[PDB]
Amino acid sequence: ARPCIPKSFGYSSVVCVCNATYCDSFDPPTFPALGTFSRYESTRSGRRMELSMGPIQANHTGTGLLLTLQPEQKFQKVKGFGGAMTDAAALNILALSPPAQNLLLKSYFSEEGIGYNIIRVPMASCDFSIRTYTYADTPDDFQLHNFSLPEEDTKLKIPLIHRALQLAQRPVSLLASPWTSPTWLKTNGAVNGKGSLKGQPGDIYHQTWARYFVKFLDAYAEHKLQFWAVTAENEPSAGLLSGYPFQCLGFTPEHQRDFIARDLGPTLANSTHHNVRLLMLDDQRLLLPHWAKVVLTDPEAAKYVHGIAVHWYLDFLAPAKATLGETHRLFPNTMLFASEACVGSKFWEQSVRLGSWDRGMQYSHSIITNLLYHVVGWTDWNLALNPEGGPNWVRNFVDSPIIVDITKDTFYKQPMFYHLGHFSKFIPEGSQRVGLVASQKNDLDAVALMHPDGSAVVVVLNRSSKDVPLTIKDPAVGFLETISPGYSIHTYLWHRQ
Amino acid sequence: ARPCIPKSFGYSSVVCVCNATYCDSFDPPTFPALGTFSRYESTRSGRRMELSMGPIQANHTGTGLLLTLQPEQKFQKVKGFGGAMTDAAALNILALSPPAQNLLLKSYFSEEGIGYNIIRVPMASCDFSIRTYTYADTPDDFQLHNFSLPEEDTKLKIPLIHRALQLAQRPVSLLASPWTSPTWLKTNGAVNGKGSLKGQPGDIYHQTWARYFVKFLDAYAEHKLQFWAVTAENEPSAGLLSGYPFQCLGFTPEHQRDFIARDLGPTLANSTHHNVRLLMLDDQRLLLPHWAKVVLTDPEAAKYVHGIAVHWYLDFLAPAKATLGETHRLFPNTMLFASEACVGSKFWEQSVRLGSWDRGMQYSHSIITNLLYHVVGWTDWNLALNPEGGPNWVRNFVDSPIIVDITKDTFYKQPMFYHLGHFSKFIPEGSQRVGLVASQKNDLDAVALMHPDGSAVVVVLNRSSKDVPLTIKDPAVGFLETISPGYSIHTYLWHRQ
Ligand SMILES: [C][C]1[C]C([C])=C2[C]([C][C][C][C]C3=[C]N([C][C]4[C]([O])[C]([O])[C]([O])[C]5O[C]45)N=N3)C3=C([C])[C]=C([C])N3[B](F)(F)N12
Ligand SMILES: *[C@@H]1O[C@H](CO)[C@@H](O[C@@H]2O[C@H](CO)[C@@H](O)[C@H](O)[C@H]2NC(C)=O)[C@H](O)[C@H]1NC(C)=O
Ligand SMILES: *[C@@H]1O[C@H](CO)[C@@H](O[C@@H]2O[C@H](CO)[C@@H](O)[C@H](O)[C@H]2NC(C)=O)[C@H](O)[C@H]1NC(C)=O
Ligand SMILES: *[C@@H]1[C@H](O)[C@@H](O)[C@H](O)[C@@H](CO)[C@H]1NC(=O)CCCC
Ligand SMILES: *[C@@H]1[C@H](O)[C@@H](O)[C@H](O)[C@@H](CO)[C@H]1NC(=O)CCCC
Ligand SMILES: *[C@@H]1O[C@H](CO)[C@@H](O)[C@H](O)[C@H]1NC(C)=O
Ligand SMILES: *[C@@H]1O[C@H](CO)[C@@H](O)[C@H](O)[C@H]1NC(C)=O
Repeated sequence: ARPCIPKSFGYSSVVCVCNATYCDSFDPPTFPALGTFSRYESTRSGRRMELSMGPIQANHTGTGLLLTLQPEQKFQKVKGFGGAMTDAAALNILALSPPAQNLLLKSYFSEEGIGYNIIRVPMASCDFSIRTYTYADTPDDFQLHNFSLPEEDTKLKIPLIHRALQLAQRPVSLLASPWTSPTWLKTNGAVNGKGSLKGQPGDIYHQTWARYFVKFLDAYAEHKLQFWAVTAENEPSAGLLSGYPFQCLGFTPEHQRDFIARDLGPTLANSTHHNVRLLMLDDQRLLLPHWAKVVLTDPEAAKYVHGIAVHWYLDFLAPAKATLGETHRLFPNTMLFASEACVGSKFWEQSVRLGSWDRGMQYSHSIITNLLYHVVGWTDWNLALNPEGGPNWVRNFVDSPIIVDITKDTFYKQPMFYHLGHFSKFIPEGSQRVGLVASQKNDLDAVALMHPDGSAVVVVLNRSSKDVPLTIKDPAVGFLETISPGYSIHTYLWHRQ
Repeated sequence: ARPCIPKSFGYSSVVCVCNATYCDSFDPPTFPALGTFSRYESTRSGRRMELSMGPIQANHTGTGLLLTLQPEQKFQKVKGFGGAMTDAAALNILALSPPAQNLLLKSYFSEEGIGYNIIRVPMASCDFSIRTYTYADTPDDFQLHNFSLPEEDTKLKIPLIHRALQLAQRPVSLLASPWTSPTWLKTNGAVNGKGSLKGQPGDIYHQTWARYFVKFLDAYAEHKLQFWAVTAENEPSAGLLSGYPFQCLGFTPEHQRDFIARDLGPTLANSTHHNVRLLMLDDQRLLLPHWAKVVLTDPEAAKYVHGIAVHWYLDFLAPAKATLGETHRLFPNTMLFASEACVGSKFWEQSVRLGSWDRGMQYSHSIITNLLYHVVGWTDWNLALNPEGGPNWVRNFVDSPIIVDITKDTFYKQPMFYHLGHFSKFIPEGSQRVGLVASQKNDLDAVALMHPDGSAVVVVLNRSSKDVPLTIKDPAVGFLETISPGYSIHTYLWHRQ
């Protein structure tokens, strides 16, 4: 292993400094002997996913908090964890020297990093781009004869995706989402602002737009990349808003329902890409459960929809139970998947806060809340940004788990990187959430899952200043006696046989 | 009566221009015989609370939407409507020549204007102040011997409140709310940031803070002003947030519960001000019903709490039914009151948009939703701001129904002014919300109330671009045939006998 090189920028915790010749890394994965548990610990005080091991005790006495595993209480199976290969992310990564590029990609995708198995790929330009382009900017090209991938795909995004997949030992799933259509398909004739597809579902505008999805998948397939899933549109509610500042395409839930039923569903189903999954919504969870009811109560739409994609924006969240919980209850066979998460700032906070433990705790709290309300996966936004939180053509700067300083050939791994890692590294695809009950009221956030091989994983987050003595009971093996320190996150792993 | 002098600033509608010698005004109220209705109309196209009359007829000629009054279905009684006399509002008003000041105060408080009967008064400084002060900044003065009102109170706020009350045809209710305590009572020793009262409820810090409320009410009573109500703290959740940029004081719901039970309740009850009502929360409705459950399930706190004050800023995240509706169901004898609203505070909102019809529709849509979910009153924020949305010492610039241009001795009455007026002018204190049944699904927002004298008032908001043919039925009078134009608000009034 190689430890964190810590640096303070004057906030609550440190970043880990990486360059062309040095980055913090794990030893290859090891399983703890039966009768023992593994612990990975990160702290505000500066510990970064440090490994320790302890015994599983046969007996326990005391008045202390007990968390009891309920392994027969089975919930959702996990698809995975990752982030977005935006134009901004790819530009920042490829501005580093080649050896630094490889250490950044290994940090995310290697078993000696945090084992990401999802990459979200924008279909052409978004706000995290340095220009507005689509794949078909020739006006009224209904046959899409002038459809092509620009350099942002062929020189930045595609080569980094190939390199990520080569570094990963876990199979990686690609997810594609469009922000805007060509402007000649839109009522307002602009990439941004209030505007939807022209005409009505079933018509030439809607069929052309569905064919654009197939052309995108064809072009990526020519580059030997296959997609797990596409979303119907990034944030369809955005294109309903007057003055929306960047790339968008407005759909009401009724418009999305009818576009899926008449155009996108049939076009994908009749293509060579029929095995690609379709996710609906791809938007703020405040729109649930109404959006799900409108789309999935229509059997002609529902038969094409594999899942519901939700967004997380720290500053503006609807309650999980009324949104995620009620949607699962109405549509239990339609998976919920978190397709975009990032920390934006208030008028009083900077876009990037180097070493913010608070922003780390917000990611991990969010991930736990999502896993407790049926969500099968979690996708960060930009894989990397510069210290301004860019580039971004509308200056919609936000934070990222990895901040690249091109002038120093350096990148900084934020607390958010490690908070995400406590899940992504230790919860492989096919893991199933199981029950975990507290003996008493407590300030901790915790979630338990079982790996495909039947082994246990528990993540415990302490967002309080106080150390909390804790016992985890697993009826199969016994008691894990531990302490959750104030401002810490732990992952516990143990064999059950 | 004097009509609106319209001026466009390139937004969706016009402002009404007022100066030292001219402001748009109403004639005294004059209401017609049984069988006649009054209609006040405002439109994006530029009509401003224009009066027309027509017949309520025995025969029904409409074949569209019917709204039927159900006067036997009775809900909440109304406390009233108004806005906040902040330092910023008082500075802006007093920058006008005295004749212009009088036309502005008459616009809000006179029967020649929109009949405000509520003024919210900050207890010392907030963001809408040009400096940081409290009433007791001399440290370790636990008996508050050095408590005093500065010129902001004695020169600006108090004289303007006297003049408002002189001009009002209705009794005006004053509501007080503190942002911060003296910093020597706080854990962080700062006017802002993450910080609460030192120590624990019942101790010297908490007793001093409760005594500060009595000292404030004593000081205003010496100036012959008496309060209807106080809130336990403005936005108590703000003082729980690291780096909160302006005046705040953090309380968890448990801290608010124990402060009310041990200190504020008993201190107010043992004073000459025992008749002043105490409102809890004074914060976003997303905190309901949880905050209400924590405070009101403790009888020692609940016996001092008259009501729950709500702010509008996270309404889009929190459906009324899940927050206001559920709180009413759990605590049906504890009134809900809307104590703060404004547009221009979100990062996607330009601070001031002179003539914004959208911002007008936001006010009226909020007031209707509130009234349909048991809310008894609705209080705007700053009564007046400058064209930048200030002054504000942290540059938290926002919009206001009246914008003062002091360099031209001019003020502008925004669509928000008229949207608020469609309620404030025509729903006096003690009005009762009654049933209004829609015959079919429609795009209108509507609410019916009955005046203390038994006469009817119905407000109809059309946020759609399409004219809606409408019939209103009063079982005791007959059928009102009308049209709700696209982007209009109407108030209908009629005698029932
Ligand atoms: C750069 C930043 C980043 C960003 C996301 C924005 C935006 C977009 C802000 C969206 C605000 C918002 C409001 N809502 C709730 C709202 C909901 O109440 C509706 O019923 C739904 O149909 C729809 O979901 C929308 N969701 N998001 C923006 C608008 C709309 C205008 C401006 C100027 N900007 B901006 F400031 F430029 N800007
Ligand atoms: C890249 O980072 C590494 C680790 O911080 C730097 O290596 C350290 O350099 C200092 C000063 O030369 C030595 O005292 C340390 O012993 C080195 N540590 C290790 C573990 O090798 C390296 O210098 C950095 N590269 C650049 C170009 O700045
Ligand atoms: C205050 O506003 C009023 C109304 O807009 C202005 O009055 C107008 O003045 C012009 C000449 O300057 C007259 O021809 C109009 O007939 C006036 N209208 C009315 C209804 O009287 C007035 O000038 C403004 N005051 C200042 C100083 O500009
Ligand atoms: C998600 C958007 O799709 C992406 O384009 C933005 O860069 C990012 C930050 O603004 C995300 N936005 C949101 O989640 C919405 C913000 C709340 C209004
Ligand atoms: C209400 C506050 O009490 C007042 O001080 C602010 O000026 C006003 C506008 O910012 C309101 N607060 C907020 O908007 C808080 C942010 C919403 C969660
Ligand atoms: C479309 O593509 C064809 C074939 O490459 C090319 O000849 C034509 O000029 C293009 N038209 C444009 C870019 O307008
Ligand atoms: C506070 O008031 C007392 C009299 O009650 C006075 O003696 C003292 O000097 C005052 N302190 C300040 C700083 O004004």
